[PDB]
Amino acid sequence: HNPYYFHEHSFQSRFRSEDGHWRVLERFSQRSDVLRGIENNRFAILEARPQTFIIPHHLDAETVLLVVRGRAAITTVVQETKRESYNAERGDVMVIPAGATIYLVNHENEDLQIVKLIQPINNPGEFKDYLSAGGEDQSYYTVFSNDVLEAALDIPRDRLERVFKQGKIIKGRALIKLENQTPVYSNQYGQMFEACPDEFPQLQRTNVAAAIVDIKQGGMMVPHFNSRATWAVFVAEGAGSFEMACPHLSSRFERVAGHLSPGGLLVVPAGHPIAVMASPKENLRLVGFGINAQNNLRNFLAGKENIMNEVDQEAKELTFNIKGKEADEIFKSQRESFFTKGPVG
Amino acid sequence: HNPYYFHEHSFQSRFRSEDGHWRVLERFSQRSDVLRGIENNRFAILEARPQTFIIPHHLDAETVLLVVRGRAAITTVVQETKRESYNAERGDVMVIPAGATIYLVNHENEDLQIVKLIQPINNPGEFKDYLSAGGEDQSYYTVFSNDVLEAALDIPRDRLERVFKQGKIIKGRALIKLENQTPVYSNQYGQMFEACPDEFPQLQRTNVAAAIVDIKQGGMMVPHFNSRATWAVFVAEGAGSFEMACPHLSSRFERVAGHLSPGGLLVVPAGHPIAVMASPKENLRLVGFGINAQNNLRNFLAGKENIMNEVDQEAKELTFNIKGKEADEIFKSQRESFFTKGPVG
Amino acid sequence: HNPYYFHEHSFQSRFRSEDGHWRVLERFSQRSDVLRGIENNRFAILEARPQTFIIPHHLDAETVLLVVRGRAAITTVVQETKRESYNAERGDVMVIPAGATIYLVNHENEDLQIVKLIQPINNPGEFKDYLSAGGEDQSYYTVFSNDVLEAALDIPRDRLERVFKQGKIIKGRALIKLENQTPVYSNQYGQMFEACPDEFPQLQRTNVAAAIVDIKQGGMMVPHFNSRATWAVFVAEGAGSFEMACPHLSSRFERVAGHLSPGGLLVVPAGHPIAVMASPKENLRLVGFGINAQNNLRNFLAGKENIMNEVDQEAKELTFNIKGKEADEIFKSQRESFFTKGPVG
Ligand SMILES: [Cu+2]
Ligand SMILES: [Cu+2]
Ligand SMILES: [Cu+2]
Repeated sequence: HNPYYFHEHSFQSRFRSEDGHWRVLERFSQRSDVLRGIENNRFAILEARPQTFIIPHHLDAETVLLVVRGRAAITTVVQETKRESYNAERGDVMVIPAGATIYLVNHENEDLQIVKLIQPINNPGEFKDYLSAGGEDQSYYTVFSNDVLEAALDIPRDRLERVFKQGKIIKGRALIKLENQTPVYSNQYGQMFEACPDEFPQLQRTNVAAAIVDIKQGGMMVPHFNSRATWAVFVAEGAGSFEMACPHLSSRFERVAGHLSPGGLLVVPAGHPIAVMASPKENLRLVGFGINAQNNLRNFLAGKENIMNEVDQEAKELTFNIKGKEADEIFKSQRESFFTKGPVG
Repeated sequence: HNPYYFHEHSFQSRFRSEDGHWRVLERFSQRSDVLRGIENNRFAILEARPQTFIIPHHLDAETVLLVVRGRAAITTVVQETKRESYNAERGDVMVIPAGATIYLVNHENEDLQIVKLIQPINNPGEFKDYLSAGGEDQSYYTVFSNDVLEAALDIPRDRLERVFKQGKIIKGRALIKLENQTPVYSNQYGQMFEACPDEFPQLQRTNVAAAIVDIKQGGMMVPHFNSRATWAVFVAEGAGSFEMACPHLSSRFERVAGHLSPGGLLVVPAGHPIAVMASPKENLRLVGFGINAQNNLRNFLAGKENIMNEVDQEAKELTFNIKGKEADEIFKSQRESFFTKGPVG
Repeated sequence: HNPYYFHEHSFQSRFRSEDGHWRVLERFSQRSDVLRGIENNRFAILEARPQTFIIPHHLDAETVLLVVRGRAAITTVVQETKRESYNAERGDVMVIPAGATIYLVNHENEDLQIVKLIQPINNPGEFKDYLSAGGEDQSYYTVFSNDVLEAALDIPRDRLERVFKQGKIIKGRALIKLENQTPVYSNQYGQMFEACPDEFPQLQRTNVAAAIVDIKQGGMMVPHFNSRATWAVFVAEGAGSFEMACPHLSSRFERVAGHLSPGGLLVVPAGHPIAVMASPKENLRLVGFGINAQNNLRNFLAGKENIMNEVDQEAKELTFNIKGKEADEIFKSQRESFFTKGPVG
């Protein structure tokens, strides 16, 4: 009865090794139908234990990187050929071209969490991992004929047999630091940082936008919706809950309700009205990428600055049960904007 | 034997209330196959009796508005938040973003017809209607928990129970006035007004172009076709008929023939040669939107200015049965261009 | 066991007449699945014997023309109406809009080969041919009512019965000359000419890029891959062979191997590592169009200038079995770049 929320476990696992876990959430078209326009997107995550390394690789796919926890040092290379390497702490955003080869090192004493947004460039809603070391079958040097390897590298074939044979995580104007930006919505009850294509050319490729939201203890992000963007948001830390009105689940809306437990992913389509509560005990951080966000507007149904306030009184009078001015009693009554103090029970 | 034409009745109805009728034509992939590249488009219409109001709402979808009959006053709002309201008479074009909330009033003593072109932003070829009042299930305030409503609006929950509870049509650089523009084709036998993306940034989003065609009594729009654009055209007023050559219905063309009765919709794919007759009795107005029109050329097979005239004689000589000059006897013989006097019988 | 390669015969034939052969390769979704993101593309070819003519026509589809063998004179017209005609020798590239009408003449004493890349504008991965002469069913004048023809052209209907009745190949800032451009990769062992969207606005439409590759006798194009572009490449002249590592054929790579015999087509998806050998006896020319190439990078796994060289030593040390410097022994050892001397046996 609730399609839009995926659990920790619903992640299709990729690796599961001591040094790290790299796993991708299944596409949006197994399970549901109502998610289609985002199907060429895949949400994935990465974990790498302290003192870890990740092999040089690439994807036939576009990646949007957002680091959740810890720290790592990133490197991207392409081809005349150029090198770019960066410092990644919590709340960093990177836009990694398809075919662009990248490695990384987690040199740090606690874990490293990284959330990727991957758009397959080849087969729609299907991507993969092109890798330098592993398997009898797993290297893009290792698998090739020794005659063509030996020819190509200009070195003796038995000597090749000792280097490129002898998975990905082992022991050890591109980036923009997201959390180091200016919150579009802050107040007291929570803060939201956002990087969008309209301000950031590097995003215009991947089509998407990147964000990080915090809602304080017992806070709330008021009912509202996204113009165009379809957001996929992951639960970084904490717990909470949400209500979203769904027409598909015949324009009658049924309420979609649920709790956000750590390591979950919620999908919030364009124009979907949503309100979010950050729970009695702890705070809640959501971290995640919107699909299709360009000139995407967020419109609020409550709070001081919202859409109602900007409508003529007559509209309000005919629409609801309220008067020419007495409308303002109702919609200016939330003294805060965006986030405010939420429900109980 | 004729896919491209839909009747009045083939419209999937939405409302059917005294004050108004809002209905959407089914997509193009029930029935046929040959219409695919336009499937993410949906043609819809709106009728609102005199002294009528339409609720604030939005769609997860892009809308291209063209008013057919009568008059109405339009309003759009989004979110810092801004208001835009406009005057709409016959032949007005508006481009309404997804998620952008809009209301309208028909204050006028005759009916109001409005034709919408809707592109689903969420689920391809599937859109919907996000609404403020109706149902036990039908409001995006009404359905939400009173605890989150009460929290969010900062007002007592029983007091909420008397306002947001107590369908859409009830009793009561965005727009450009299309009919007030300059006809690309006029002569005597008919006049055609067109607004295209290449001249109009607001269209570049929605990808489409907007047009209104009049063909006089017994007039004709000569055989021709659209470069790229796939046109969906509705029959505003009058009656008439058409011939269009279809290869799908194996490059052998079969003739597609039919009559345009009021309230119909014809689809004319890119490169589809078409000729149109405005009938013995009355005139014919077509009103409608082209899909995929950018730098879209219209090429004419007859009439003074047309494509043949600009080809070398040798081509014409080898191609048809005609001579080096005697080709010009054949293709300059229509003394008019575009529209001319049509057939009989 | 090898999807990516199509034979001469796998071409869906269109015409087969003495004066010419026009045939289109079937789409990429009969046979395989792994080719999807290119399905709206169709590769086609054209052959026209000496002293031949091709009718004025158009497609509901975008064409990218590359001439292989011989010579022909090209003409394009659209609509106010304009004419453009050009000289085409071996290695010429043209970008032909949908709906744009075109004819051609092979006036020359040997054959004429032309490779087209066609993107359906109407029905995805489905295009067609709009033609002036043939059939009882085959003309877009011939099929139309005489009443509407006679009306439209302003000439007597029996007189129409003697001109437009009395297939396509019969007896007889748009173009850029590709082979007359500057090779991006040359050395001795082979030369590669390329025209891309990023340098050529006319390509930005069709989305694609155009190329011609020569690999000398016993030459090789070293293992490498394309960032974004999915290349479809045809075998102009000669023979040869290739190895490409495929993950789909579960990130374990299996080697895809084969021989390129004349008149074949190979598909090389984005990020697919490939090495190519030009065979013991003759040389090898590949001719063809990349899909989705914008800012598409080609990255090399061997050869003096390649991606490894630009990575830090520590990466190389952890990755492979090699030392801080002794890495450079391995990857700078190919004294050439791009093409070099290949295997034997
Ligand atoms: Cu929904
Ligand atoms: Cu057709
Ligand atoms: Cu593959």
